[PDB]
Amino acid sequence: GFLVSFMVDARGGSMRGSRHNGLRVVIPPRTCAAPTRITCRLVKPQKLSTPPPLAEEEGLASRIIALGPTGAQFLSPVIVEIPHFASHGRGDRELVVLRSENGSVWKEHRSRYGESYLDQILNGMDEELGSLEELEKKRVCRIITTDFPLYFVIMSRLCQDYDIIGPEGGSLKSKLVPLVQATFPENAVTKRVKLALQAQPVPDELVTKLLGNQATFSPIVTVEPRRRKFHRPIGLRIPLPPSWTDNPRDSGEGDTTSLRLLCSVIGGTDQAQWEDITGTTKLVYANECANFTTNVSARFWLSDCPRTAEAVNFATLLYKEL
Ligand code: NA
Repeated sequence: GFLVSFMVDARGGSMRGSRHNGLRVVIPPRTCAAPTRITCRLVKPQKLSTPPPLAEEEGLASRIIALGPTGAQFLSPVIVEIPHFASHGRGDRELVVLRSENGSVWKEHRSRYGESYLDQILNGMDEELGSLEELEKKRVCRIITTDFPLYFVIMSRLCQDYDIIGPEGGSLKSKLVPLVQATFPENAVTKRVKLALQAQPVPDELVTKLLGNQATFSPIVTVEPRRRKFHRPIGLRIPLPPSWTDNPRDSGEGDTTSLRLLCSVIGGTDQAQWEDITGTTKLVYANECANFTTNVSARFWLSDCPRTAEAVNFATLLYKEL
């Protein structure tokens, strides 16, 4: 049953599984003080008596893996790479590492020192680890752990992050994209409520592949949940498309401007129906960002798009592939 099985000691070592399973276990120097037999196997979900429970839009995105010896404690983190088979990109849904100590309860896996610290974690090892970006394209998740639980598995779910804003007001920023901000004035909401400001970056390489040089784009910014009215106008700040930061084609105000503000109001997980709302609200430019207001939660999307009549068509082609 073992996809990987090898001896390692204080000097560390690694092993890949067959190209059909894509597992990789990397045990850095100094993590394993005594000689130990590192193994990994797949676990059929039928054999679990209590499989991970799943809400409506949650699913397992990888094989369940049992790393051996179970309960192995390491002196500093080790690395496991596992392919995933999620049917989506990084918009409304996220991938998370789950673990089960004995197969009965499933909880999110914690790592105190993650991707930022990879160079330290390798402890001078002569191996390469790909970047997040390369891992994303190859559809591989990297697990950083100081121990082997009975099971690990990757889960797809709706993004769980949120902040609470009340009638006193406040601001939200995004986890991933730093300049994306929303400002809620004093009576925007009547009571204390969960909100997210969800910024999805748009990679140049994908825009270039699908659209060439016909347009660039800002990140997509969604105020969640959608289908809510605000009682005061909420202030949004979105970073400009890269080609506008560099040199704007025009003043970017009123109606014929090639800087288009797109909006989608519909509900649904990774659903959008884009409308060009350029010059129905006023945009103010500063610190490489556009600033405008909305009375409704929605998706917003800026595009520097000279052929202005094609902006919605381009956004649609692009969004389907994000
Ligand atoms: Na995501």
